[PDB]
Amino acid sequence: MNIHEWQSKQLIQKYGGRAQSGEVAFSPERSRDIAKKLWNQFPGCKFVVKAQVLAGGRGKGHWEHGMQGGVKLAKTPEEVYEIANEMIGHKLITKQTGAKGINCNKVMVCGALKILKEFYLSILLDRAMGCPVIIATSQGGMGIEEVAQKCPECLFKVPISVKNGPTNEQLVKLAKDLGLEGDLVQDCVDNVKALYQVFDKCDSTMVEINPLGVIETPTDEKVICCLDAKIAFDK
Amino acid sequence: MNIHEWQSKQLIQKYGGRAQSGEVAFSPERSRDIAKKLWNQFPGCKFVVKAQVLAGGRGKGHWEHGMQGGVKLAKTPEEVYEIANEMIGHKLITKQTGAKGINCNKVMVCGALKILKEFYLSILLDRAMGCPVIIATSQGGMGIEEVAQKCPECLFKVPISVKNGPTNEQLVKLAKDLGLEGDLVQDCVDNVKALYQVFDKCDSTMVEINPLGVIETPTDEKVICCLDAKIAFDK
Ligand SMILES: Nc1ncnc2c1ncn2[C@@H]1O[C@H](COP(=O)(O)OP(=O)(O)O)[C@@H](O)[C@H]1O
Ligand SMILES: Nc1ncnc2c1ncn2[C@@H]1O[C@H](COP(=O)(O)OP(=O)(O)O)[C@@H](O)[C@H]1O
Ligand SMILES: [Cl-]
Ligand SMILES: [Mg+2]
Ligand SMILES: [Mg+2]
Ligand SMILES: [Mg+2]
Repeated sequence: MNIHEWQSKQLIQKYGGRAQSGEVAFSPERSRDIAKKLWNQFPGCKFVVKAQVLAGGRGKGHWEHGMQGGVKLAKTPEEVYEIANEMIGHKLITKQTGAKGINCNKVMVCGALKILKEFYLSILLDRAMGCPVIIATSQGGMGIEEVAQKCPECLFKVPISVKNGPTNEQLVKLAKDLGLEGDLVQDCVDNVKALYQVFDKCDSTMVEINPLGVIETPTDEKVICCLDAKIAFDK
Repeated sequence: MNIHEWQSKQLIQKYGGRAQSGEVAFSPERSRDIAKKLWNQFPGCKFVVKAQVLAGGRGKGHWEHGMQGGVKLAKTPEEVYEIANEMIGHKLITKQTGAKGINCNKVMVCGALKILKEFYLSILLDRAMGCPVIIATSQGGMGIEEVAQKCPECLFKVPISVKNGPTNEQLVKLAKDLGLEGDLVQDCVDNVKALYQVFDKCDSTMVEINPLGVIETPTDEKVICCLDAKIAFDK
């Protein structure tokens, strides 16, 4: 099974990772109120409304009633209301769902972020190798399998000691292989450590961050942040 | 009498003005919770903790026990806790208070903003003219009275028709006299209109925005925002 994005991000935050969990809403009225209250802190900010469904490919999916996209930018709380009203109580159709679509009864309302870089990072049990592995790449061709077949050099696989877990040396090297320098190296190290603790201590079969981002804070500091999150379990 | 900053800013927002009302906290532990929850929306952002006291000169004031400043930057929720712990339940000393200081039992927790320009703008009851007047300047010499005496030409005065309120022509010119262009012109017009409706509909004796700011949103859009606010009434 999988848990929803906002819950996965909350779990990551509990273990010390930086992730935009936003706030969940079960009505367009609530979504509007969330956005309106956020304008008390960052007046004029834009918003993103993300359908919370147990399926991927939301950004490029489309709703049964016509609207395009499960991840949509909004300029105002009223636009947040309108967008959320087309998601909540309706059926989203993506690549992963097929024509059958998937029901949505809730969204995440978050602030729109300035994104400088997007990475893919996942942690799973690699049966072939017999150990957990951290997989990551800086390519933006979406499909992780697509990049793997068109550019094997683009994918970094880090085998993890089943017993001791990741070592600082492994994570520092991965951070530099992804092109990070300066404070972002240790920032990425700390975030991947948190992600591995989620994977390990929560008995997950996969922790997948697509994308793991370099973002700018409202005062332009560059930090690592999970922009999407999917955590799977065996039940 | 006067009301607190956050109450004045909430009033401005009710009438359509853009103002950072933040969120008020009546205890240090609540101040921490507010900052921590804000990292769900703008992960990595810095914070500002503003003592809510009925006195000016907070920025340069100092607390009875040593801490400097009634408006303080903080990097983390725990720093917000530490700062709020020295403000809530303690005595702040500013120019306006004298050595007797003033008690503080609550703070505003705000997101740290990127501030590009700071203006002064006030709306007063002018008895010599028998009508309200808007006074504004782009100078940063703190003392409005100081700037007024050393550079009267730096101050722009706009008499207001009580029957019609500020006109688009008056406000467009004021916005350009303050150095604004592009979308900020209309932005400033709409905000000053709201400020006048506050002044008029709430029967205020003074609405003073020091500073009225040009800020950047988290995605770098330039918008007008009230960064401080003082609204006076007669008992
Ligand atoms: N807060 C945000 N601000 C701006 N863009 C965002 C934000 N969160 C996500 N995005 C963008 O939206 C895209 C799609 O969202 P995502 O969470 O990856 O869902 P999915 O994989 O189902 O399409 C991301 O690849 C990212 O580029
Ligand atoms: N959210 C914020 N981020 C950064 N600077 C801020 C923020 N809010 C206010 N400031 C700055 O703090 C200074 C002092 O705050 P202010 O509200 O004017 O208090 P006071 O005038 O009573 O000292 C202002 O000149 C303004 O530029
Ligand atoms: Cl963190
Ligand atoms: Mg994704
Ligand atoms: Mg001030
Ligand atoms: Mg910026």
